[PDB]
Amino acid sequence: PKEWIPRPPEKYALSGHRSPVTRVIFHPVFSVMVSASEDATIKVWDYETGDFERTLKGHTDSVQDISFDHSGKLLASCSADMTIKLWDFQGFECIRTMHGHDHNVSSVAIMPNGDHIVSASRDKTIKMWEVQTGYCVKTFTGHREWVRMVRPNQDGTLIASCSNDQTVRVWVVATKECKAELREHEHVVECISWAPESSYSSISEATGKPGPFLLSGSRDKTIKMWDVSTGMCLMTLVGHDNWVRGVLFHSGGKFILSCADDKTLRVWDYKNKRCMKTLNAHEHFVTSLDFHKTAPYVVTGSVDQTVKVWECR
Repeated sequence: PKEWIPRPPEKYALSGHRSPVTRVIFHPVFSVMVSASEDATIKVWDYETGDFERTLKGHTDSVQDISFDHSGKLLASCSADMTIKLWDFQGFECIRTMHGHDHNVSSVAIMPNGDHIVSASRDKTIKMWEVQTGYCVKTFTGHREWVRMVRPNQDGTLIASCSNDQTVRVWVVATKECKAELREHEHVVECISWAPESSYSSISEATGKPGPFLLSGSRDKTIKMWDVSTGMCLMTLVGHDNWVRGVLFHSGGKFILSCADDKTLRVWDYKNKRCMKTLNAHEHFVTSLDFHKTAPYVVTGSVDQTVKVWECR
């Protein structure tokens, strides 16, 4: 389970979206994954059987991001319609629509404890929302441009964000203080991902409580690994031929996976600071990926309007 990597050809290529797929995520428990699209819909699929299950309709523009709560009974989505929606993922109904952003909401995440949602917008702000009320309880200001992605760390004490202002910021959720401003990308930063604890010994081996550690992917075509405790870039992974769109760690901690506008899914052996495998994943940009925590599956989404399921071995 700590060594398996995606292998071509894809197990499934799933069609049905009428516009680019913007985001793909696995359910935390069920054999389903969820896609968001510029067609203003969210679709649910079984990644074991390839069966289409249902469409969640209600956004009036592009759905940009999606996030499950711990329980898997709530799904948050966000949209170019400038709203966040909370969905009952049992009854498949919109519970509430949250208003407050003044432009495109590019990113959403339900915080780990499940009591709050964090969002990031082209309006240059990050907002915190109460799940129960939909009330905006916090606005994090300081990015100089469009905030493209926001992600909490494992216990929800920190959020990381990235921006058209060419920076990654780390914020303390409780105080709103900016812990780190990471500036080494000289281009728009598209994506970020926190390192899991399973990676810490491998990151120690590669460099020779630690961290925490963060990945960023940029229009400069590189992935950077950061030590949030020192503000230092530990390594830069070179190999993508176009803008990096998604990054994450293998749940086993020993590999990084990424996807990009070069139509590839890549597996990085980061101890060797090298690209170990390139998959020709899609006929157009790969906008998004997810890695199942325990099952041998990766999912990708693309401008080619498909969701692909990759078996890992």
